[PDB]
Amino acid sequence: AHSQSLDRLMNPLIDQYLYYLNRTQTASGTQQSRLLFSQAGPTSMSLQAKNWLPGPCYRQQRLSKQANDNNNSNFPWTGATKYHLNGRDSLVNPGPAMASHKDD
Amino acid sequence: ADGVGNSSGNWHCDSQWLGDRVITTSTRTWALPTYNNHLYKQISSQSGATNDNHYFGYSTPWGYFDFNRFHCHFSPRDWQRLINNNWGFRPKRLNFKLFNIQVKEVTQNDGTTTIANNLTSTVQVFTDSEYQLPYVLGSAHQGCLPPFPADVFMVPQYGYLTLNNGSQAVGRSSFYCLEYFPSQMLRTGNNFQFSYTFEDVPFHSSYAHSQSLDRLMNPLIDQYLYYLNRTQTASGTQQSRLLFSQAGPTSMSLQAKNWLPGPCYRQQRLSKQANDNNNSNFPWTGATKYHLNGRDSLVNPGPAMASHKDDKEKFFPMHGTLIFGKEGTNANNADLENVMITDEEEIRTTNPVATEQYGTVSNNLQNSNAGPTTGTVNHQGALPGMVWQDRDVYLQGPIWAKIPHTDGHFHPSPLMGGFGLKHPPPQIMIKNTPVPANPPTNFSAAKFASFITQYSTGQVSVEIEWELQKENSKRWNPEIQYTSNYNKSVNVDFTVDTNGVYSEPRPIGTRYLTRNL
Amino acid sequence: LMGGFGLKHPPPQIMIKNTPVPANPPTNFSAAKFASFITQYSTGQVSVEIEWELQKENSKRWNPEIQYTSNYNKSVNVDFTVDTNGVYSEPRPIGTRYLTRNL
Ligand SMILES: Nc1ncnc2c1ncn2[C@H]1C[C@H](O)[C@@H](COP(=O)(O)O)O1
Ligand SMILES: Nc1ncnc2c1ncn2[C@H]1C[C@H](O)[C@@H](COP(=O)(O)O)O1
Repeated sequence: AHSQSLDRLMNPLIDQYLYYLNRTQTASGTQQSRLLFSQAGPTSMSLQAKNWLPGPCYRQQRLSKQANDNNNSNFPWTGATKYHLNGRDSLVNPGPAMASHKDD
Repeated sequence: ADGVGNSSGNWHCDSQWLGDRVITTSTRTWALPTYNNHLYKQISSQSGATNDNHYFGYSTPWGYFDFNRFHCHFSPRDWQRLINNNWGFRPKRLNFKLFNIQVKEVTQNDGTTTIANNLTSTVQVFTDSEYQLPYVLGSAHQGCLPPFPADVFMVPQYGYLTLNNGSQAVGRSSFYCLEYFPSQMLRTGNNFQFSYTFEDVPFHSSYAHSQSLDRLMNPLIDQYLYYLNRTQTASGTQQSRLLFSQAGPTSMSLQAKNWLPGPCYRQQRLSKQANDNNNSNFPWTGATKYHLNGRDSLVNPGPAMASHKDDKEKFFPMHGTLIFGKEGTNANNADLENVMITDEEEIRTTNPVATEQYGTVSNNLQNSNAGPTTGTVNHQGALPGMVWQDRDVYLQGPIWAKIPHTDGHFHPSPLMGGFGLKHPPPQIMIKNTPVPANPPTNFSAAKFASFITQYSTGQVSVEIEWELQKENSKRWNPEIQYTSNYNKSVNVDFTVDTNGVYSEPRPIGTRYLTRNL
Repeated sequence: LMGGFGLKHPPPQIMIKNTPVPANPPTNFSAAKFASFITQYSTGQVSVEIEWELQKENSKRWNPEIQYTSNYNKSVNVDFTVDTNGVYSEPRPIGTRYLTRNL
């Protein structure tokens, strides 16, 4: 298993030399359209430039193990994710590799 | 094996052109402080940060050397030679040296500082050959060798991130003690060296295409393949009928074609002219972003896509290009005039426009009763028969990145630019060996917090051998070249000013020479 | 036109400078360039050895030629010599043309 997230490969100490667009609007005074740029750094990591993208996704429905949390209706077939091949629907099972759940 | 009074190396900055290859050398002076009092410290995002910005990691006393920017290795003139005369270039092998090390001890008495040579003090250097440490190089951080040889730079501190949950740390979080790697210890008179050889990697494209992807046809000749010209009768009472025709010079858009444009993931469009853009704040809200483990992250700059369509120079995609600051620019809220926004325009011929949809698809099944409706595709993954160009490399910009070790990678070319490498040039780590201050005269098992304040300086050389791909073109008319403006000016471009400050006025891409598809 | 030997490949230029030595860097990384240097200078020794080729006088001239001579008369200072305060001085410019040849 990996010891790093894909978006965290950065050096947390050092600030980038590449600018990003911080503000599309003036900060103070009468609100006005203006373009403002900044170097992304330790404080905001989500904004930095990155070399890589996550793997491809084909989305799944989410179920809850705790009883009574899931919706009340029968949808294994109807609400599922499925591929349509030669006029026949078929479930995508288990499907492309995708993490089962997010943090916590 | 030299001693105090013998220089351990010489200054080599030159570049030499063999015409098959170019060998570019850069020698610079550096200064390494003592980071965070010789201590490994964990670092984590402050609580109250947004979910997306949390991190957990470790900051180390070690520094490191990064030459990963191009202008480290190329002068603006050497860059001009390359991009003008060549269709492609790739790195072959590099050679690295540290020499003329000096370790200075610093005392402070009242308001006066005193710096003196510590002749017996040591500096530690190891290269990570086996890629066992986190690799922070390809993230386009500051701290690379300066553009201009006469500058002295400060060695950046090494720290790394690992898994987190919120701001806390899951049990898989790795801690790496760099003091656990065999490292060479140097005094004044000792020098460090290693060699490296790049793995086979595709040449970068130094060319722009002379043809659009959809124009590869012979304009004179008519096809033998029919297409559907009319779904309805031309004259008289309108009636459903199917009519076919051979596509030809008059209508090119209708012809059969063998290839499709590269994959698109769409960008928002911004206008450089003030007051043309919407009035609201949407860098974060209206952006294009990927959602990974419950955290949103911008797609920046993103898949290579043309910046703008024909005759629309003013607009640029939001978060879709590399942006460089002009000299003296603030790191916070710089005006549009201060930044330098790069342009991908050369890739129009294949890649889609970053701000435009990929195309259109039909979302229903027609019949006599239900008219055909069609959906708009704003994102498209790879389809058989796609062709695309990679993003261009600039004079200042990433040379390489490390392809993450994973089960699968698709077209592993860094999205900022450059050469994707599975075994990138190793990380060179450096720190000042701790020197204690006077211990107590009675044994205490507590750890020393008392150290002699000191730093070290020295010289660093990087010699990379670049392989070139010559222009074979038969093009009759003159190609575009990168030229300096002839008109007079107060300052000369790519030159120091009156105050001694080196500045780069514009980003320079590598794509000038033209090839056919 | 000032004088001497026109050369297409004249003796090369010898350049010298003191390698910069930084002063104590900050303890937190900053990408700004160092303005803080240790003030220092260097001294040393320099030798220049040139080998000059000569062309001898072949003349048949009977009578004595002009030569460059020092004045015999007494003086407070001697020409081309330090003074009481240690200052070297050259009293007059000396051209090279004394010996005579025919056209
Ligand atoms: N930047 C980069 N690094 C590594 N591998 C890459 C890169 N870009 C593409 N590829 C892969 C996918 C290409 O079809 C193939 C060309 O390898 P060739 O050498 O041309 O035979 O290599
Ligand atoms: N100062 C100086 N440098 C170089 N060339 C000169 C100079 N003066 C004259 N010339 C040229 C023109 C002369 O006719 C010729 C004599 O070269 P000779 O060697 O005598 O055959 O060389």
